Amino acid sequence: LSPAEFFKRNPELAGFPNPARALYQTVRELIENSLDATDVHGILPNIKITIDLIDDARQIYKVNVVDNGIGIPPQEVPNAFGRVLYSSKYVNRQTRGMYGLGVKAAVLYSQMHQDKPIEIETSPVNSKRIYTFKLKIDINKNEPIIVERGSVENTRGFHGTSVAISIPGDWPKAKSRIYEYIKRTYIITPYAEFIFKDPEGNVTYYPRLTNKIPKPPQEVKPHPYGVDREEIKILINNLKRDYTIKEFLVNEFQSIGDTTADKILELAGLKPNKKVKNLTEEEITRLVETFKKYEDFRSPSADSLSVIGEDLIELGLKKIFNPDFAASITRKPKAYQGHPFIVEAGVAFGGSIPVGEEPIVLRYANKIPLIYDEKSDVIWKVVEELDWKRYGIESDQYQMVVMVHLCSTKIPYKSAGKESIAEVEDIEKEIKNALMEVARKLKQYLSEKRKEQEAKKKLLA
Ligand SMILES: C[C@@H]1C[C@H]2O[C@@H]2/C=C\C=C\C(=O)Cc2c(Cl)c(O)cc(O)c2C(=O)O1
Ligand SMILES: [Mg+2]
Repeated sequence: LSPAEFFKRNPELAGFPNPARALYQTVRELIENSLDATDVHGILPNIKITIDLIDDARQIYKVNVVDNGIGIPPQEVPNAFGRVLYSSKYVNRQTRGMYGLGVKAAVLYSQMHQDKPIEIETSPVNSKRIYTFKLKIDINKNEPIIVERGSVENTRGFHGTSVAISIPGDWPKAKSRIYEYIKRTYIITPYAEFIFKDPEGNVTYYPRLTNKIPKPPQEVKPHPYGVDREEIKILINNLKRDYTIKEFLVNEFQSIGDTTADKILELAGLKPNKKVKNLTEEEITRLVETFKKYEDFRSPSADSLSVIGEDLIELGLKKIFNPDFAASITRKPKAYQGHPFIVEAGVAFGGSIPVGEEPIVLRYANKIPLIYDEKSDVIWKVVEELDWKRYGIESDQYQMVVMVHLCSTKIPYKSAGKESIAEVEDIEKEIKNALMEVARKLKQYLSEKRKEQEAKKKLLA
């Protein structure tokens, strides 16, 4: 089965189990693409989200997201929305989203269940025109249908993209989590500005708090430990030139210089000067084996990642929660299974945060909030296992928010269609190390606060 056909038969595994989640997920995919279109490219995100109930009896909603990002070259638009790829591309740059189909899952669901086309308007940086489309995915042929295509004259300095998708939804069911999704995005994106207008006509405004944008992720070449047979054939098939196996190793991968390639070639039983387009199955097998076994690669480069940053984590926590204290940490990068990863953690304490018997726990993966399935997440487990009395929290009731961000070019999820990060040992170890680091900052704060109260009580009239 193709991913498109696997989606159609198993949409509950892809974040579309029912209309309430479809509505939520569509909003997510559009917001995530709008952010990747803006901040990855040095642009402060100015994003408008509207949701309208367009057919009351059938509970059809139109979701419209508008951004100021870099736009889509018109020639790429039909395949971007209307052609599901036959396999996921190897990830070489950090991007927002759990789901391989991205917006294409919203488009499929739209075309499966109702009759309006998708509406797209886009203007690439410096374009003299805005390109407009009404589009469908052919649900049988997995190909775009262009219903309407046109353009209008652009205005000074305008660039970006508008997408509207009509779909079955359930606003009353989805409402609180859509709001929470947006809030939690805003917390770690205080340089974005959002406007959200809901189906009931409520308007929420999330103003820009800063103009500081974190360093973007950069494309890297794949790390040898991350690739299997199929991925190597893909790399071979994609070559524009007639590289030798040696040239292939040195130029298509991370961490293979001249000497390393030589050693790899020797261990693999390959001729350096054989043309790599001629690699046989047996030869690929030995190469992959040699890759898995080789002990002398540098770690996967973290150049492909982008953190939120301690400064922004703290600013977001403080502005949203108005706590008495906030702290954060951005850890040094680690790696696993051929991909780099970074953990960040944050804590906000006291002030306007509600009293509870447990912390408010915020989970992020590649800068997207995880919303469902929180009790099965490795992040939830770590926070729950930590003994807060060791870090200065004395009462059974307290006001605390804890956040953890994992970013990687390969986030491990427990189950398709669930929003929980898997309990991978090396990732759990690092999340725990991060949390402890921030918790020590909190312990210091509480110890200083307590000494100060004691001093006033005992020494001041
Ligand atoms: C090509 C550009 C910039 C890329 O960074 C964006 C990441 C993913 C985008 C995938 C798309 O299919 C086009 C797109 C969509 Cl669907 C959207 O909802 C909002 C957008 O702003 C863009 C866009 O302009 O995409
Ligand atoms: Mg995405």
